[PDB]
Amino acid sequence: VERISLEKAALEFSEANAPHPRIYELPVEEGRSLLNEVQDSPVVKEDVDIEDIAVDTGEWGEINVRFIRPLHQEKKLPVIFYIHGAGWVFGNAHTHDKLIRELAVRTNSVVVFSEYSLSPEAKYPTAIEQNYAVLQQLKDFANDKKFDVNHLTVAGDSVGGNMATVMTLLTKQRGGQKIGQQVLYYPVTDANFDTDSYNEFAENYALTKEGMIWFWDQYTTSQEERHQITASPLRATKEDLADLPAALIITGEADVLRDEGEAYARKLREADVEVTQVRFQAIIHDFVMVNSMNETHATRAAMSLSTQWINEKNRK
Amino acid sequence: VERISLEKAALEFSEANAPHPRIYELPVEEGRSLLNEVQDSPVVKEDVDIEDIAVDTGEWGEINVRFIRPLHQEKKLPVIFYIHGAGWVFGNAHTHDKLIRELAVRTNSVVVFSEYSLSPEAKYPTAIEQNYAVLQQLKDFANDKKFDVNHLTVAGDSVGGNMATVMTLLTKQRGGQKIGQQVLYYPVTDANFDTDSYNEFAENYALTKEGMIWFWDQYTTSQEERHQITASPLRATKEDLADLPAALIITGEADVLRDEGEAYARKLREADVEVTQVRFQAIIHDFVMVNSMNETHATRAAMSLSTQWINEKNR
Repeated sequence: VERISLEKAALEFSEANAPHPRIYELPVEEGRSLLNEVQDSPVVKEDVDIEDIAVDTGEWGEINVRFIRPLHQEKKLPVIFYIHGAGWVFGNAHTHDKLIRELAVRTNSVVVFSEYSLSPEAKYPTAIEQNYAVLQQLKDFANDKKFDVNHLTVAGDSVGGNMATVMTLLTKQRGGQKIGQQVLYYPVTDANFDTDSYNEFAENYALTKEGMIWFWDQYTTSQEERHQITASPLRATKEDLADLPAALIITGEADVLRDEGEAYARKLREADVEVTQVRFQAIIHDFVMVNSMNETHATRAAMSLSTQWINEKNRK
Repeated sequence: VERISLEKAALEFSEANAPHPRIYELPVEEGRSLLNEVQDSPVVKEDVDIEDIAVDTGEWGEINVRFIRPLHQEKKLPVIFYIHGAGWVFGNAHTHDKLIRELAVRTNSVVVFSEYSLSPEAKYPTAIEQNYAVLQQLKDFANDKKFDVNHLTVAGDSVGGNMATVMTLLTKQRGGQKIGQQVLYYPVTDANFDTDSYNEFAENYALTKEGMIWFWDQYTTSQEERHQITASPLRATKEDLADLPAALIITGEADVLRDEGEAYARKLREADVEVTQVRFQAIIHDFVMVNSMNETHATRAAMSLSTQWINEKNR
């Protein structure tokens, strides 16, 4: 029961995820249902136009891609390619609904939300190849979905932050659709479970060290995989990271992933990438996604900073 | 020579302040001139209308208070009472010119800037009593200076953030002019020099543990005074802190004062005060004030977050 200072909704969400069996101790089908039920909880939602489109990723099959648009926009908007978190095992358009609607409206952008194949049914690198392939097709939707592919932000939370920063790496390496900038909400950057934040916040803050070990076990078959920079971008060299797009990296104080996210920000800064890195106090993992944490000072400030930072980038 | 990852301009500012004699080893007159010269360095400043008004604080004497207004504005604007940092010993309208012009123009506010008596010529609690007395005369200037006291933010950097929050303790204790919100940039909150941030960043990050000990020594050297909540607001109890105005507290990573800023945020939170606490990576002390740090990612994001937070509170 001894916690560091937390906002009330973060304490409450930490207590509601203390009991066993925990999400990661359930059969995956019950895990997915449980998070859908958490994200059934009441929240003020921005009103938007939604279209679901089947996209062909070539070798990695067909996935649903959801297009979010703010109401009554007559001009071509900037585009955010958004990659959802929840461990590679959970998540869909419903679990991240409030968050992508707020992004869409406050940045006056089209949000392209890829429903990539979840682990463990699909293994690394399916999801990152599926995401990179719908990125290379944004140009073919731009006209019909009234967005400008030249004003392209990639964004993600947790494992989506992981895969969003990895889209910039694949994009530089293979010469894909130019990404202007990247927004990473408490990303996964490394398969190391022994950072200072990983030990301090191991238990009692909803997401656990054991939770993260299990997610990664669902994600990879092996370990010569977790060393690859498209799995663990924290392992990239200064040369790998050179010329990558401008980054906004948001961490929570009470988060096992805090230190690897802050570590990654430093590597990008040391490779001369423009980096804005900001740690919100008294907040846990998943704080911009979870409906019940929507009115936290951390969620309000992180949403204001991220939308202002994206708006500034798009003004150009 | 070994430092954590810093933004280029923060590393440059840290290197420029490495030699002896330090600003705090100079006679105070020379330190004041040196910081004036640092803040002559080039910066694009927002355009404003400026009036300097001699205000009488009674017991603590007459000080200059600078009134800053955005151009071409006819309506009653909200007001920010801005208390400047630089250790109680340095600083003036010029050393903080870019920051207060940015705050005025981006919030479309009148900024009221008190040139309170500096230490060690003046001792605690003269500066806090002068600032409190100016807060109570805002109503007297509202009509001529076309602002609305009902939309009143108090803000300050470093010892200014110290004194801004103390403005909220005093206004509560004394029932003075109501303050809606407080913005604290990397505030001083306590006279303990052994926090982990005080020890990690003691040297090589421009502001030193040595410099902060010297600033405190110019202000008051009584342990009893340093322990009053009007000096070290971090010593405030839950009951002292209850019903205080909503707080934005901004810290930099590579700052001796980071830990006490972040601990003050916690105590407000525990008093059920509405607190937004945010730490910027790879930046030093004084990052929203110093002209050469103006284009830092930390400064741009801190000014965008603080200005929007103020606008959202006044709506």
